[PDB]
Amino acid sequence: ELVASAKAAISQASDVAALDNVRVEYLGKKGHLTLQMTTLRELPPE
Repeated sequence: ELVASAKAAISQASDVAALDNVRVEYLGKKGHLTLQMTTLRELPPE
């Protein structure tokens, strides 16, 4: 969940990539994984 649901919408979007628009999914997905890494300000510090 989420950890793999975001990667499921990432690799599937990079499957039907006609031209070299792999860089465009590189933008939104690595932006999602750079933004959903901001949730590391919670959780136990252990």
